[PDB]
Amino acid sequence: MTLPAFKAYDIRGRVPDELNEDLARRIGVALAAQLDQGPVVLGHDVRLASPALQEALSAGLRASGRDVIDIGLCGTEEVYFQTDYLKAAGGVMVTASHNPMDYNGMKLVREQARPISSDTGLFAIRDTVAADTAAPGEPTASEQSRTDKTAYLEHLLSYVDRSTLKPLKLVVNAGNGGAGLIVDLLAPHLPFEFVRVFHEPDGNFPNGIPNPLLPENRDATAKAVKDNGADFGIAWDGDFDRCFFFDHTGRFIEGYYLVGLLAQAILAKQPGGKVVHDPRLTWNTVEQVEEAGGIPVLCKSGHAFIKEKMRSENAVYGGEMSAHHYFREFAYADSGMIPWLLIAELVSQSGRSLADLVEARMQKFPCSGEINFKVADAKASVARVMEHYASLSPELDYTDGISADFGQWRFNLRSSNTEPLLRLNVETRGDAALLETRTQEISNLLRG
Ligand SMILES: O=P(O)(O)O[C@H]1O[C@H](CO)[C@@H](O)[C@H](O)[C@@H]1O
Ligand SMILES: [Mg+2]
Repeated sequence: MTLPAFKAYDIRGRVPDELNEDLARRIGVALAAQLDQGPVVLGHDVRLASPALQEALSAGLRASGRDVIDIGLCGTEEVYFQTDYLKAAGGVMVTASHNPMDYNGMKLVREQARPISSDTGLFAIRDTVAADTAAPGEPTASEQSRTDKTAYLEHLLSYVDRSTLKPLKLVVNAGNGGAGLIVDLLAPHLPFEFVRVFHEPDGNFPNGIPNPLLPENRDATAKAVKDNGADFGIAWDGDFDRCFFFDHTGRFIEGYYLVGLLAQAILAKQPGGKVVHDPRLTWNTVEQVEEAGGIPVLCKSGHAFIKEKMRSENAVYGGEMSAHHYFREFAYADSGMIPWLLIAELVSQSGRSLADLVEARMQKFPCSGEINFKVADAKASVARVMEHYASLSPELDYTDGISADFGQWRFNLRSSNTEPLLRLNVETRGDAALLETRTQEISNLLRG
C-alpha cells in the first residue's frame, strides 16, 4: 500500500496512525529536498495536536539546514500570505480544516505560495517519506518566531476604502476555530458593530467541529443574525480559508452567487480584469463578470487548477462555487477574510442589503446546489445519464467531467478528485420547475 494520509491536494489523516510526529518530521526532511533555496514558514490551527505536529516538521526541516519562520497559531491563509510576503522558499500549514477531532493534516506550498499537490511534489514527498529509515539528524539551522500580523492585516484592509464603510451590524461566528483572532484585530480599524458567536478558539470544539455547512451549525449564525437585526452574518471553517454568508433574514447564501457578486466588487477596482471560475455552475458568473466589464475564464475546478490558470491569465480574482475565493494581490491564494470585507464594502457603498444584491441573480439562475452520489458504478451511472439525454443533442464540454448545455438548462457531472464520489450541479434560465424535474430525473438515473 501507500500512506493514506497523502491526498490529491494536501495531507489529511487520523492521529496517530495515519499522521504523527514521526511522519511530520519525515515530511519536513523530504520537503527540504523539494524546494528552491530559502527558509520555510510554518503555522498551525487550533487543534490540540497541531503545535506538536508543527514542532516535528520544524525539527525535520532544520535538520536539513532549512531556516524555519514560525508564525504561530494562524489561519491557513496567513501561511500563504507570509510565505509570499517574506519571499520564503515554502510554507506548511498544520490544519484539519473541518475534519473530526481525531484528525489533522498539512497544506504545503512552495515559492509565492504555489500549491504542492499529488502530481507537483506531494506524492514525491510521500514516496520519500515512505522509504525513509534514516536516523533523525540534528538541527543545523534556526527557528525564528515571527507572529507580527501587521503586514497581513494591512493587506486585508487595503481591499476596501475604509472611509466609505458604514457602521454595519455583522454577526461573526468562528465556530471556535481561529477566525475570531483576526476579526478582533481588524475591529479597531473598522466601523462595524460585531456580534460574536462561538468566538473563542477551543480545540475541543464544545459547540461542534467548525463546519458551517452542517445545518446545525448554520442555524446558530442564522439565529444570531435574526435575533440581533444584523445586516448579515459570516461564519468560517476552522482554519478560516472558507467563509459563509447569511443575509439579514438569516438565509444562508449559496456560494455560487458569491462568485459573481465578488467578481463585480473586484472589477470596480480593477477594471477590464480577468476572472477565473469553475465549470460546475457558470451562467450567472459569466453574465455578472461581463456586465461588470470583466473577462470570464473557465477553468477545471480544484484550487491548484484555479491558481495556475489565474497566474497564466493575470486574473485579478478567481472564485469557486464551494466557498473558495482567490485574489491575485494575495499571492493568487484563497482568503476567508477578504470576501466579507468586500461584501461589507459593497453593502455600505450601494445601500442595498446583501439579500437584494443576490436575490435577482438567484431568481435568474436557480441552481440545484452540489448534489453528491456514491453509486456502485460511477462510469456506468454517467453513461446512463448521457444515454438518456442523447436524443436532445446537448452542447457538451469535457473541461471537468461532463457539462451539457441544453439551452434553457445545463448540468455538470464530475468525479471528485478528493473523494470517490459523483458530484452533480444543475442550473436553469429562470425556471425553478425545470430545475427540479431535471435534477430529480438525473438523480434517478444516477441511483439506478
Ligand atoms: O470536487 P472535488 O474534486 O472533491 O474538490 C473540492 O475540494 C477542493 C479542495 O478544497 C476544491 O478546490 C474544489 O472546488 C471542491 O470544493
Ligand atoms: Mg479550510
